[PDB]
Amino acid sequence: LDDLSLRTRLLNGLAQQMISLANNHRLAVILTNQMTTKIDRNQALLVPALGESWGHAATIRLIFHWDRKQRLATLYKSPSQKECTVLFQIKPQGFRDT
DNA sequence: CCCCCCCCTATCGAATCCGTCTAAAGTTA
Repeated sequence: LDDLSLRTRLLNGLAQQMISLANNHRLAVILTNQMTTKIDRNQALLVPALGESWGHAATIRLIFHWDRKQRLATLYKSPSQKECTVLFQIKPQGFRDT
């Protein structure tokens, strides 16, 4: 997909349609994104992909990342609660605590 | 003429010596 403007238009239309559908049909919507590397000077940071304008589309945004052998859940953007950090784990039973 | 975005890579390079112990066996008028 070489044309960035076309991708931006498609993503904006998709976000509008998804929020309209979620509000109209009383639905909870979850989307999954991928990280990417942003380089400034000589250090690199992991940021969500798909540009910057995509950040306004999601009502709530969460970020998972590694710290030693621990998994952390961070509430990045939300209009109802405050930023927090949560430790979670993956077990044979599934998504769990600790 | 109009309005918005992308991405990690790759190993290197040796130094520095110390600290002594344990005696035994008589001979030939």
